[PDB]
Amino acid sequence: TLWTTPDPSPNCTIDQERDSKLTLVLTKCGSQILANVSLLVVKGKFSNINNNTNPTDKKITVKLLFNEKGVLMDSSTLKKEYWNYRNDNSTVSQAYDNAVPFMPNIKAYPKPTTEDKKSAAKRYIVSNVYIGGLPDKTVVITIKFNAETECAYSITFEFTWAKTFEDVQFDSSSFTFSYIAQENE
Amino acid sequence: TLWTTPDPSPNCTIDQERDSKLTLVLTKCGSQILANVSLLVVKGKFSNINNNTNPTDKKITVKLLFNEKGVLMDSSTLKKEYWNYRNDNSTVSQAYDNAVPFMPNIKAYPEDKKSAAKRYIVSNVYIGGLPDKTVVITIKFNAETECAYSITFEFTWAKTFEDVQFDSSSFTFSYIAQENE
Amino acid sequence: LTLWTTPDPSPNCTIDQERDSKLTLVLTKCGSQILANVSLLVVKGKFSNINNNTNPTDKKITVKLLFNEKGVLMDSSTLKKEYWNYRNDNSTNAVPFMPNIKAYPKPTTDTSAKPEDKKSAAKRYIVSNVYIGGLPDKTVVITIKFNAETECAYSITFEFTWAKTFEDVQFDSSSFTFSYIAQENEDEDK
Repeated sequence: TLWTTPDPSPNCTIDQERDSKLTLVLTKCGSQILANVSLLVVKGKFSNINNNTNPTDKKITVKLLFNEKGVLMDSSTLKKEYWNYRNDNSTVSQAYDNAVPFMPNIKAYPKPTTEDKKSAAKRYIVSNVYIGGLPDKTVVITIKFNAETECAYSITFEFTWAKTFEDVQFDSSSFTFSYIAQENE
Repeated sequence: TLWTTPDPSPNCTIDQERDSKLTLVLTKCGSQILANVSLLVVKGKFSNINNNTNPTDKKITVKLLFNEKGVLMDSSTLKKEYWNYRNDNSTVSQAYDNAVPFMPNIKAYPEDKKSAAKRYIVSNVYIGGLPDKTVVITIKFNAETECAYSITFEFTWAKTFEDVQFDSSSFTFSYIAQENE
Repeated sequence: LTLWTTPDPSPNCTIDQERDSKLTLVLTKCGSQILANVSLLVVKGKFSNINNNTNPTDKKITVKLLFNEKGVLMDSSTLKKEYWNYRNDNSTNAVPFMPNIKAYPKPTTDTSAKPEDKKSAAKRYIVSNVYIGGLPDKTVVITIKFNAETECAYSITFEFTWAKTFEDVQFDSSSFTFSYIAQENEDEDK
């Protein structure tokens, strides 16, 4: 298991710096990865969403980008702080993370470098997640795997709302999901 | 593995006593908890939902409250009896036993101000696995007083159902654990 | 404790035409629960450019996976047998990856009329929404019924359904995760 230790330490920079708290838990079920994501926006643009005085403010992306060794790159709007393995020994204080088996699968979700035949959607997840747990504030979570340039691997969260919000913090309800990938030989 | 035996023997007090049967499965892949929930109401208020006569009949909550030992309370709207390790051990009691690594994380669950929706899961289930009969399942982790931990199933619908047995499709979810033992 | 399609598989499904379509399903077995993940791409065929302006009734596609006593896949299935197993080659127990029969029993008209239903009608269903090339514009209902088919020991039955009248669309649905409950019962019953 490799996570954003389930405490707050702002660690993620959408509009302003340390902006926000994304709690993302990855847990390695052999072949498949089981993943949980809340996102809480402390300060910044999306601490007050208003689409009367900022209509366009209808979408936030937040990006994790990884190595050959699947370590988190700066070009990620997530900070390498408080992003490690937890084993019951204070491993998360260390940060020697070289965690390639937790990585979206190349064979499943390759880089999108385009007979005429290949899968647009295989590497998308798209559902709905709810602000404050309030069913009126319908938000479209979209998850993309290994879709970004400059990286071996790349998980992309991207929330999107059509209904115009009127002085709304971006707190999102948690979201469970799975992808695959590991070491190949 | 820690479950309400996948077969039906009623265990739930909505409206009437033993009203209905809840199917819930807690499997623990390490520090994360993968869970299944279906719900069939067999006698009473929800057994023939008619909102063309009894409108307010539009919501159903079912709570499980927990101890330091991770044990179910009398204050929980599901019955104690068959709640344990799956088949083999299922009779032998879970009491003296802790069940704390199945308990939702207590640290997990515009200022230093906290999250409102961190301890929510909010989506759609379907009565009959019919698209038309849209329900909205709302879970809420560790949000009940007078208890060490809490898991809280809320099922709402906007559509006025004419003669209908609440009979929820299976829904799948995770939540962060806490696995000292 | 993992059983799949290849993450990047060769056309492994007949829907419309022979070798029609390409189903990436991954079942991983977390103890007493099967974590699952399913994409569908349709390469050639009818559902490679669905055009609901010309064929209104083309608004469903069904993929069934009928199993054995021993959890082996069946000619009857719409998923071809060649590619399957976990990432080694012989073949198969394959049962411990099988939807539990007490939860999702085979549907028999031998059912008590005292209001104690052994299961619900829908307990075995899992109904939600996937999107065709992640474009939210294109809503797709996914529908998994468990053990719902006859002439088999155990079943899995992805049905895909769309309301909206597409034009020239190639059925390529977003990945969907779900769980079902596991059969794996220790033959020895104390």
